[PDB]
Order: sequence, then structure tokens, then C-alpha cells
Amino acid sequence: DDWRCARSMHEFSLKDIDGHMVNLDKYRGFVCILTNVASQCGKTEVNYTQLVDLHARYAECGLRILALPCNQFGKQEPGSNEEIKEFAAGYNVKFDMFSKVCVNGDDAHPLLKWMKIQPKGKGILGNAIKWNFTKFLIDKNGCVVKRYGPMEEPLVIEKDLPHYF
Amino acid sequence: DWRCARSMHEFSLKDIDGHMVNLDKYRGFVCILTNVASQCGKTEVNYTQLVDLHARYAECGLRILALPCNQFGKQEPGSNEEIKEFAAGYNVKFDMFSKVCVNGDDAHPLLKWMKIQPKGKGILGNAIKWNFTKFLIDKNGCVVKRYGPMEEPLVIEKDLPHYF
Amino acid sequence: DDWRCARSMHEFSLKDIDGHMVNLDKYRGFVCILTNVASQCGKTEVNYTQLVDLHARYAECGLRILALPCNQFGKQEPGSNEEIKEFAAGYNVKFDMFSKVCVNGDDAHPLLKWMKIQPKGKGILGNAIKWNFTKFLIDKNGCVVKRYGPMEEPLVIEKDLPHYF
Amino acid sequence: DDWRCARSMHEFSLKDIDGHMVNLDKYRGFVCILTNVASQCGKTEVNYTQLVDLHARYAECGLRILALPCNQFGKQEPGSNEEIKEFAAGYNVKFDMFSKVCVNGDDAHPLLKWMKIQPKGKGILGNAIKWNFTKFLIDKNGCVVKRYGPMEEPLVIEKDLPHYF
Repeated sequence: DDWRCARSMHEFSLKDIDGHMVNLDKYRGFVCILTNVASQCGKTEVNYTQLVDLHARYAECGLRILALPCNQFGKQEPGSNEEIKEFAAGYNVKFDMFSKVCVNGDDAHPLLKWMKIQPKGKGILGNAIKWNFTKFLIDKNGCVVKRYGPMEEPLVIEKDLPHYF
Repeated sequence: DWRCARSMHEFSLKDIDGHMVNLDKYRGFVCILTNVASQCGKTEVNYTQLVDLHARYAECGLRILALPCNQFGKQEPGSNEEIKEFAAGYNVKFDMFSKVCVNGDDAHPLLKWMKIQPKGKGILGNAIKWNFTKFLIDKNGCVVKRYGPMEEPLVIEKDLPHYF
Repeated sequence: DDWRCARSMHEFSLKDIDGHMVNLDKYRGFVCILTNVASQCGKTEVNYTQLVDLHARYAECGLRILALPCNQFGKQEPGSNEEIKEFAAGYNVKFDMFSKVCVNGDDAHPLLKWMKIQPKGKGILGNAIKWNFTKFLIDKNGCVVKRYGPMEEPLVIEKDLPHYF
Repeated sequence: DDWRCARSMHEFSLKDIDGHMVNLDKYRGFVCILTNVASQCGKTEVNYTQLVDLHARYAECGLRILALPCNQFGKQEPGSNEEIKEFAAGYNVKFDMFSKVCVNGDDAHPLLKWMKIQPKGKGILGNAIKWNFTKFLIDKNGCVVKRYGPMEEPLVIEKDLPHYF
């Protein structure tokens, strides 16, 4: 299952926060925000709160949010998936939390390896995820249409959602 | 404060699935509460005898509340969901809870309250001494007996009929 | 005398509380509640009271109750047969009391062996009687139609009686 | 949504006994027995008993059972979804219970209209389900492969399962 031969995110699969394998074609026809999250980061609260806000105002517009806990940046996500799932519930998170994952390097999940090279998924000084809370906007056809940096608070994405709803 | 509670039914625990369980649910049932561990020398003898007790007395009001704990030789290392599948291998049908602490300051309130009850006092101190200490909880949530880590669960059987 | 081949309780005989053998085919045409009883159990008062009540109200509808003393559970029926008869009289029982028997093990009465292997009389984890005051509902043809555990108060059976009158 | 254009059971959705919509696509890769059930029919006991035994013995091989309560046959499913769920729990039902559904006529669920016209789901005279506990054997790809009459006990299906496991 080589990852460079992928046309859409719908072609991948991911374990949710409870270990069950989730096929990503369940987001066909939905606009998604994929982000790597961290519990002990300096921008955890602004991201988790703003994502819950965007999920609430735009859920019935078809907006889904996919949080992928990652540890490769400053070790800011050290707990287990149940500790993270509880941490997310502390923000009233009602979108989809997935299991901890690597986003950079060779052990990175094939999805992240795919998204990092996409025309709108490529980074500035290299395509690597630079820190926690890098955001990717994915359209209804499971295609990367933009990438937001770790400082960019989730509400900067709202002005772009109408182009893909 | 846990020091002033009058019953087990005043506390609440994470079940091993993460959801909160009001132990008031056990009002009217006879309960064996025990701190469990899967890498203990008495892990096999305790899980099988507790399963046997549950199979033969759940129809009598016997509930079993297994609380995983890693504080005794580090013999319960795994996560909750890992512990659940270990318990399932023994065909456990009683109630499994989340890994807690039983001793020290990080210990769960319920067990802090249990270790000071009249029938819950140890011989020298009150701290739970090893894996698989059992507490017999009556129909009203009161500690009526405590069994050492080396007393096999079938020893409790002779004490159950007086409390059904 | 192979109890496995019986198709009805009417095929069996039972010593009553006064010592005289009783052919159970005398119950053909009546709906029967058979229960193992004990005088020193925690659920003794509630069971005797509700069985007497069910008997007082449904004897005119064909309800018969067969109380079988058993001492195999916490040794909660230690008295003699004539002592059990006196204690029973204290509740003004008018249904039928029998001699103390065993309901489990090799020495179990052939009726209880047959009753525990019936489709509607089977147990959860094994067919053995778990404790005092297990109830079995028996139809007019002597066939087990339902089994009730020792917690279940006798009035729980009331909602099932009209189907068999 | 025209049911005549479906090629598989997986293209339909049902309300489970608890009211939650269930994507029948979730049964992809499993062998399914779909049957219309009732609690007061003359064959209720034999079907619930044998389906539970079939499910427990063959869930290890991918056998699922979909029970669709239907009241169109002698009015023998009059209770509510919670009453039906409680009745099925009385038989230790561990397979999937669904909400009460019409299986015949205009108001029938689209899944059952599709099933009756399948080449292997057609009846002897007409395709309409003609009594409670009609069984449809459904293969991994959600195609009807055999239909069993109401009077046929569920255990007659056991000999057919190896062909589709």
C-alpha cells in the first residue's frame, strides 16, 4: 500500500483514540481540518477551544475535525491515548480524536507522508511538520487544499471554509 | 471529605472503560472489592476463584469489584484496555475498573476510606500490604471483613450466606 | 425410573411435609409454582408473604404452590420436617409443604434433576439451583415454562400467570 | 433513492432497536441471517433459541444475525421497541436487534423490497414474506443467496454456512 500513489485522503485508514481502525472514506462529502495536537503545548488551549468552536458553528455545514496526537515536538504529548482522550474531553471536544501517531520521518503514518507532499500541503522551509498544531484543510474529495502553520490559530481557517463547503 | 463517608455508595470510580460509575449502584448487593494485578504470583489463583464465585453467586446478589493497582512489585503495568483483555482471558464477568492507587497520597478516596473502617484495619498499620487484598462489602456499603493477600477468594465463601 | 425420560412433573412423586408420599399427577390441570424454601434466610419473610398472597388470590384460578424445604444453602433450613411445618403455619400457609429434600448434587430428588434440564428451567452458568427460593412456573400439563432466581420476588411471577390459566 | 437499483444489502440503512441509524454497510465481510421476528408467534421459542445457539457457535466465523421485528403477521409483535428489546434479552440475544419494521406492502422498508425481488430471495408464490421468521441468508458481499420458509427452524441453515464463510 504505497502512499505516493494516493489520490485522496479517503484512500487511507487511521486508528481512532480507542484503537478501532477507521477508514477515511467516511469523510467523503465533508470538509475536514486535520491537525496534530499536543496536551502540554503553549498553544494547546487556544487550539483546542477554537477547534471546538469551529466544530460547533460549522458541524451542520459539513465541517469535521481530525485531531492526531503527536509527540515528536518537544515531547508535549507524553501520556497515553486514554489520558489524551480525557484531556480532550476536558475541552468538550466532540470531533474525532485519533490515536497517537508519528507525523515526520520514516515511521510517520502514510497519510501524513502523503499530505506533506501535496501541492497545497507542502511546507515553507521543507515539507516537514514544524511543530504541534499544524493544520491542513481537506475538501469534500479528500484533497489537501491548504496548510496552516503552528502559530496560526484555528479561526484563521474560517475565512477559507466558504470556498469548500 | 473521604474521612467522613458512611458507605461505599458515597464514592464513584472509573470503570475500566473510562466512564464514571456511581458505586451507589451497588446498593442492595454483597460486594467483594479487591486490588488486582496480572503479573502477581497469585494472579491465576485469584482471578479463577473470583470468576467461580461470581458464576455461582451472582444469582445471589454477589458483585465483584476489581481495582487494578501497580503499587506491589510493579505487577500491573499495562494500560486499562490491556488489563481488560487480560481479565477477559479469564472469562471475567464481574466489574472491572480503571487502574488506581491504593496506598500513598495519590490513592483513591474510596480506598483511603476503606483502610480506616472498623473491619478494614490491618494488623500492623492499615496500608494494603500486597496484591489481591479483599474487602467484603455488605448490602449497605459497609466493610464487614478484610482478607489478606494470601487468603484465596474461596475462603470468603463461608462468610457470604450471612449477608445475602 | 430414569428421570431424564420424563415429559412432565406429573410423572414424579414427593413426600409431603407430614411424611406421606404424594403423586404429583394430582396437579394435572393446575398451574404450579415450585420453590425450594428455607426458614432462616434473609429473603424468607418476603417469599412466604408473597407466596401466601399469590395463593390466597389465585387458588380460585388454579394456582398451586409446592414448597420444598432445602438445607443446602448456608444451612438455612436446619429444623426438622415437623419443625418446618410449625414455622410454615406461623405464616398461615395454605399451599402444599413437602419434606426436606436436596435440589443439587447426586442426592437431588429426581424431580429437581428433571426440572433443571428442562428448556425453560435451565440455569445461566450451569443449571444448578443457586440459592434458597428459586422458583419454577409449571403449566397445567406439568411442564416447566419459566425459572426465577432467588432475588426475584414471587410477585414478579404474577404478570406471567394469566397466560397459563 | 430507488431500492430497485441496489446491488447489495450494504447500500441500505436500518434503525436499530435503540433508534440509532445503522449503516448496513458495516456488515461487509460477514455472513448474515436476516429474519423478521415476533414475540407472540407459535414458533417464537424455537427461532430465538436456535438463532442464539447459531450466533454463539458461529460468530467466530463471521456469522451475524439481523432481527427485524414485524407486526404484519397475526399482530404477533404488538409491543414497543423497548418491550421487544426486553423480550429478546430474555433469550440471551447477543446478535443485532433492530426497530420494528413493515416487511410487506407499500410501506415496507426499502431493504425488504429489494430483498424479496432478489433472485435467491423470491418466494414460492409471490415474493412477499408470508409469516413470521422468514430467513434470508446473505453472503459477505451483501447479496441474498438463500431464503428459508417460516416453518423451517434456524438450524437447517447451518449446513449451508460453510459455502459462504
